[PDB]
Amino acid sequence: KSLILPPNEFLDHYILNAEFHRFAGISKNAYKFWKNVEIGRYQGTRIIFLHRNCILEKHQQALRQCSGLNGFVLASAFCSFTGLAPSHLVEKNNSSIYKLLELKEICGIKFVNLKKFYDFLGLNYHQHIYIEKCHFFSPAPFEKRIKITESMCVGYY
Repeated sequence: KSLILPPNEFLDHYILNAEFHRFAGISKNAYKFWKNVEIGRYQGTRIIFLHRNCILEKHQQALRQCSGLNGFVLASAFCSFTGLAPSHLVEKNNSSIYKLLELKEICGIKFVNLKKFYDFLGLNYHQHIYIEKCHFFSPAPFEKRIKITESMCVGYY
């Protein structure tokens, strides 16, 4: 009913409230007064997502014009989850990581396609990945983790 979304969980079943209430013509907080309401958020932020099932029939039209979010997560959550520095997701900074990632904005909210990144890494969607400069900690004799950039590595636990 009011869930915290784990940061590695895709927003398939959700729409962004900031966008939906504009299409619907309703108030930003109208969802607080529906009776059966399922919402989600990521721990670090208060951006509200509505579960598609709880949308009213009075509003199914506005639902259908909402952006899809299959495989996506909030970009801030992606950086929280992976430990990647949020600067990398700013195009201006010319990050090699930025270029490996499918990004997207809705109402000025930035999303990352975590599902495609997992596929690129060849990992299963339930693994906790981290992204790190290979230089930072490599005790082993050579680097044994997935290396995706001149300087960046990926590990998991």
